[PDB]
Amino acid sequence: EEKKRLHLIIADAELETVPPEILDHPAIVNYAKRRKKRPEKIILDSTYHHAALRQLEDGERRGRPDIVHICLLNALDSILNKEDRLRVYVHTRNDYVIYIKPETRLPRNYNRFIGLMENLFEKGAVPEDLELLRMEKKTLNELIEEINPDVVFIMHEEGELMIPKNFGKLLDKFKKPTVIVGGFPHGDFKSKVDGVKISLYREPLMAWTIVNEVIVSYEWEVIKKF
Amino acid sequence: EEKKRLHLIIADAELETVPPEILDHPAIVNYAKRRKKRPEKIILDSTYHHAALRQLEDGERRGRPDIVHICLLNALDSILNKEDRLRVYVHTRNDYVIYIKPETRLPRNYNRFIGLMENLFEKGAVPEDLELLRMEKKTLNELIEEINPDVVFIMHEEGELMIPKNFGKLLDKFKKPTVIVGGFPHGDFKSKVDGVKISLYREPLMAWTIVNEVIVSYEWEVIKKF
Ligand SMILES: CSC[C@H]1O[C@@H](n2cnc3c(N)ncnc32)[C@H](O)[C@@H]1O
Ligand SMILES: CSC[C@H]1O[C@@H](n2cnc3c(N)ncnc32)[C@H](O)[C@@H]1O
Ligand SMILES: [Cl-]
Ligand SMILES: [Cl-]
Repeated sequence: EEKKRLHLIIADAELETVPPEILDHPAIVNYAKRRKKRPEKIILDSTYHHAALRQLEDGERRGRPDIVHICLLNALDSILNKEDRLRVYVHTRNDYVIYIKPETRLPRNYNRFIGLMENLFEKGAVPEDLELLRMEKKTLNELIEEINPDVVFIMHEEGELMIPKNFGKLLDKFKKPTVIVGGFPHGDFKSKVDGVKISLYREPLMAWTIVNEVIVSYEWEVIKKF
Repeated sequence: EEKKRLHLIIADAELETVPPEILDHPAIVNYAKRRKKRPEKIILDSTYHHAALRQLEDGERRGRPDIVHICLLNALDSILNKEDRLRVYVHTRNDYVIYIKPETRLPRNYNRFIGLMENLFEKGAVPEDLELLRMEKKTLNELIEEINPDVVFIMHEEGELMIPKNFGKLLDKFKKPTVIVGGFPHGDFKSKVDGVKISLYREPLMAWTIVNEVIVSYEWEVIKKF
């Protein structure tokens, strides 16, 4: 566990249960009944709940757990992941963190992933024994303190521009590099922490594209048989 | 349109409406009513319809349109895609092909993607004018004939092993390389066509991982500013 590994954090992620402010908003009471589930237990999904986000703070960019799903499928199925060179974390917009054991097999299917997140939020850890997924209250800085990396990079379209190849080379110079990607569809980080801002392209990309650029460029430096 | 572009085909994809053999299987009649939609119009989804696949031919690996969703999000949001160096196609297990205009913005959300596929299957082309998506009856060989590539690679765990970096270099030697990835969760291709079998790793990976390895390795050779 002192070999070189990438520590990847999907941060300020739009992954949360229905906000308390809107639990009795019409579109929420009817979704909830239709699914025969208590509205507070349900994961906010902007696709279904769009008419209830209008007056919510930051409503336009909330309830996007699809971003997390696709980022996690990309990361957990990576060659980098199978070679024991990745640790991945989710930090949510409400300052909770989800820890993920490397061997975790996320549902490929979005609605099963949703099901699984509802369980994780309810019980704090899934499954009961393994705690392959484990959630707790935590800020981004508190998480970074635990990881105790030797460098922190923050992926930002407006940071120092790098060729992805070259960013992979750069990450391979550290022992315990941490890379942070926003889990939100647009705008800026909410959680300002210390680190180097890196752009991989001079237009905005989606989080999972960035996850891929970083993971694949790092594989080719760090996996010795490559 | 005679610059170097990758032509990527997700093939024998498990993307189809409910099979005629099971349209009046219980789990299908009740799903269908619950959604107030005619069962033949609905996309087969093994997550919901698992009890109806038991006796279907190949039932175990059918109704996996999530694989296509995640492969297409990876491909269409790629840097390679934004640089006009990618054309992507879906070939389904029933010998239909979906053509995709580069500028297409797939729903990030799985259930909207499903919605969109139901429309595409019904009308043959979406939206009415743009035909950003367009479907028609076609075998894999018929599709390859149209593309008229100068080389065809078939991604196979048991093919000639290559370092992804090196496979990118290889693809960059051709004008119009075609790469084929299976859109099925396990097993072999159904559609045997002529081409070079390439493994990128000596264990089985998921289609979207392979899509990423290929697309990212090609970007770094073919985009000159990289
Ligand atoms: C708002 S898009 C989601 C996240 O993707 C990352 N991102 C988006 N575009 C780029 C880019 N061009 N370079 C680097 N990171 C990016 C950032 O970490 C952002 O929070
Ligand atoms: C059955 S997994 C889906 C598809 O992924 C591709 N694939 C899976 N594992 C590998 C691998 N190790 N190397 C190359 N292609 C692979 C093949 O094209 C397959 O049809
Ligand atoms: Cl090492
Ligand atoms: Cl060119």
